[PDB]
Amino acid sequence: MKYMITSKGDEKSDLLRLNMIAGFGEYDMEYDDVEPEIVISIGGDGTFLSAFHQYEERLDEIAFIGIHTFYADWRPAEADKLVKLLAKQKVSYALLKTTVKYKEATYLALNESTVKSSGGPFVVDVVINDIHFERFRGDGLCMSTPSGTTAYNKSLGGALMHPSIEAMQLTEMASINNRVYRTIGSPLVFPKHHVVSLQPVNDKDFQISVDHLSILHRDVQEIRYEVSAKKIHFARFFPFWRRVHDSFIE
Amino acid sequence: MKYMITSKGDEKSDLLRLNMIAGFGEYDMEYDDVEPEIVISIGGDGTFLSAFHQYEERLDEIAFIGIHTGFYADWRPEADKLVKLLYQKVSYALLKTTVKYKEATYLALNESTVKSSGGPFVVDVVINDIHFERFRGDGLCMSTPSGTTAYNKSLGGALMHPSIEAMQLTEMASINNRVYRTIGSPLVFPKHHVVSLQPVNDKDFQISVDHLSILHRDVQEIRYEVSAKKIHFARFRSFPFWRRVHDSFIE
Amino acid sequence: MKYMITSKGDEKSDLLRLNMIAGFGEYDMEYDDVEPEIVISIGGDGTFLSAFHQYEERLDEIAFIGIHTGHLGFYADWRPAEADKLVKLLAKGEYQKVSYALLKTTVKYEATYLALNESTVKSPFVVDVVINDIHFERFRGDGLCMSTPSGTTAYNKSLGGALMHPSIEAMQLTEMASINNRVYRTIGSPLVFPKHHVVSLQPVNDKDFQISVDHLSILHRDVQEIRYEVSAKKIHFARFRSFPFWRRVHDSFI
Amino acid sequence: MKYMITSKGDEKSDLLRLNMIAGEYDDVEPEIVISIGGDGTFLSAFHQYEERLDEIAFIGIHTGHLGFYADWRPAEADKLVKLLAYQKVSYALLKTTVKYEATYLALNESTVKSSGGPFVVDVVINDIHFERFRGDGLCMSTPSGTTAYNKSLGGALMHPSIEAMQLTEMASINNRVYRTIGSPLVFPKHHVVSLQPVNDKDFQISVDHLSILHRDVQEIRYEVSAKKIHFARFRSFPFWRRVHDSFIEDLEH
Repeated sequence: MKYMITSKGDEKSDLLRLNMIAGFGEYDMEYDDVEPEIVISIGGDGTFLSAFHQYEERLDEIAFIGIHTFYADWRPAEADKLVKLLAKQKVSYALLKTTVKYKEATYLALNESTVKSSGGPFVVDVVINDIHFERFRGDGLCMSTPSGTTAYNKSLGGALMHPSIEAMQLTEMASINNRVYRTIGSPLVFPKHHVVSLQPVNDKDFQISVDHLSILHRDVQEIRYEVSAKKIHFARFFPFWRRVHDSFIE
Repeated sequence: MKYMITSKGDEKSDLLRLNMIAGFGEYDMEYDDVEPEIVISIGGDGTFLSAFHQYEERLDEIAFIGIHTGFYADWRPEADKLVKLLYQKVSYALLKTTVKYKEATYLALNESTVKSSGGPFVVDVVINDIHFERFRGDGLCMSTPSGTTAYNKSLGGALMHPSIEAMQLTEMASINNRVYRTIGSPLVFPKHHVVSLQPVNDKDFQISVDHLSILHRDVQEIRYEVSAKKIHFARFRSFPFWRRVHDSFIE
Repeated sequence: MKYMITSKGDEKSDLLRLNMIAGFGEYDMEYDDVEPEIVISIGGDGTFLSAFHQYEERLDEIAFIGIHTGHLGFYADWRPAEADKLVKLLAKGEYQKVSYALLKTTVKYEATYLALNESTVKSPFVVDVVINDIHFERFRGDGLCMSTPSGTTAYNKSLGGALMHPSIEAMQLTEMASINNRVYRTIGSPLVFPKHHVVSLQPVNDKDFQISVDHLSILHRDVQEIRYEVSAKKIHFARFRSFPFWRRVHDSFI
Repeated sequence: MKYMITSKGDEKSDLLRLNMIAGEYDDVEPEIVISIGGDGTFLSAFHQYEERLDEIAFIGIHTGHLGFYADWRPAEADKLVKLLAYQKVSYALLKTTVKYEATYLALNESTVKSSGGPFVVDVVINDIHFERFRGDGLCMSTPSGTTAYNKSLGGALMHPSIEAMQLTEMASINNRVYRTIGSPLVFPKHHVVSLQPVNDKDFQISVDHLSILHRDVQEIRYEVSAKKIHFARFRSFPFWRRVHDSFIEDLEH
């Protein structure tokens, strides 16, 4: 192997990183931060996203694994058998591309991307595959990956989607939905190659969040959403619906 | 080629049909009520659903086309050169419903729903043989992707582009108190996932498949999964789904 | 005063009924199921609804009391283990009357119904919704539900309605699965109406409707109009304590 | 009578303002306050005259799409100049107290959000804990405010003659840790809803168009105000028609 480990950086988390590196030392396993084929996240789903956002350019040859103190398969007490089996089953999840135009900037998301007004009222035209769909006025829009559907998407009333489905899901944040600004209400699930284009009507300043990161963009001409060609790969040793059950039902 | 046309039965639908067959008489095409290669539906989505359910056993070599006189009917009463046009075949996913007691199976193009016969509806929802929730409410709805714009939408479900191979489960008026608790959210499942509804007290259920509703007694299990079978559409032009949605709900 | 007791019919309730009757015998209390001044329901919110509907025509001359074994519900303040002191308190005639608003449903062909929780209408279901004689929306869907305030905690809640403090005099209209498209544009939101507002449902094509009033659902043929309004009549509760509606909400749902 | 006119400040409103004046002007003690523009303009005039709400009747003209406080069309300004030379209708208001004490009056609503990071609050009704809420925030609306942000959040529309307040959730988290009622809640007069911090004590508190950051808050208290707002009414335009015209269709315009 070539591998590496990220850690949340607290008390318990650093030790497992040291133990596992020491555990991998007994095997044909080489540590490297530059070209890992295996990335191990130790901490939480919040920790996993930083590991993902660190290796956006090597999503093509990396399988990720999470250790939890929805992306973490193992518990800390199972780390040692993880090292051995890992010394000895890849599944891919879809990702979301966000393009902002002003030189265009592009972002990749594992959970979602959201758009709000800079401070005034948020009003944009929603254009799907070059055809106008609605003129939205409200708090904002949230575009989610399938894996992201259990997060903010869920709070906005979106559908929970099995992460094997290649799609992106759009949810409204507080639409006014009156006869001037008539909107669909329902979440919309898009297949690959569909482009959702957000076009401003008056104000051009927007707070755009991509996973944890929120950035103010000035003088936006367009925000474009589509399912990415890139995918994230997990090393698997996965009952999505039971995890849903354990997290929400109880 | 061998074909047939259905009509809702009002004035214009029956009239436009004969206009179409007479036009089909000018070409190498044979009318045939038992073994069509092409089925033309004249009326509305309800008429379309009936046409689909009339030919459920020959879905693999039928291309469907719908004309609407007032989401499945792309064509307007442009009909005659459509005859002249009569090209690519397009496929939509379908929903398999199996009820166990001799088990019965049904195919849906829009959705299947389950309600109690009378009184409280309570069911255990088992996903891939693992218990997920105990649902209490009015009922549950399992929708195809093309069915997502129909009853599913009114229940708060997501609208899905119909090329996505999935099924979507929505709740009807869930009761959410101190020890009935459900996910609330709509759930979208891929192929090969099986959702099993298993009775808790009552065993009689009103089961909906598209426009048909049937009472079943002594139900052991209701099983939902995406069907291996698909329905094929005859497509001639650009009519995109999202514009159809905009046309139906936004305008 | 004159009183009566209904029982859900299980042995524990019938026995509690017999003991209370004997307990009222030590006081100036007369049992009478025909002209009671006090109606005591033993069982559940369902038992209470039947007690309510048994005496709809004497609501101005009754104070109601509910006794429930475990989960109190929203209409029962008393647990059976407190029956003794309730006999004592009720015999003395402390208590104060608190009133809840009710819902009048009028069906025209004309029949009228009183609801304590809600009335619903079902069929294809298509109706014109007319508020205070002005057209408001043309609805297509599964049906409509109009609830009282005390009814907001039941079916109304399951349809997305707001929970309302039962001291507020209103009725609330919720949609059941509106299609809400360009042919049938509807408000979506629950609507809360004061007294003297009239909501009229007028058919457009089919004229037969399944109409529910609390439990009871009746098939009405050839309906010309369904009218909803806050009733002039109220249901009165005999209350001995400060009735904490939000704590019951918490205990039933949280 | 003593009067004055506010304007949104654009072309048509400023001119219509000057034009109506041509048709005693007094900025300090008006008996009639006229708002020209939109509901946002109406809100500014209301908050401009909070200390004389008992001796003012408000009236609004809408310069664009129909509003809920600005009922009058610009083409009627003249029938209004003639009309004004009427009776009062009063709507309930919402009192917000922030304790660390600052108090606010709202005509539409007050919302509470976290400044940054997770919004978690204990919700206390009439001195008794009711729920622990986690989400984006909470909104408490007046009756007339139910047609504004409240509606977008799934709240009920309430006829504004009902004396109440309505609490809605903004993007609630409902999992194994945090369970909330979900449903909107409508409270009568004299009920107090207290939002109490759990960890963070910094909150974005909005009152109508104003949004305010408070550091180290101890408590946010909501109750229906004893104060009322009075609209000068000359003709029949019912609330449900305003609702219909704004959200359903407006066939005649």
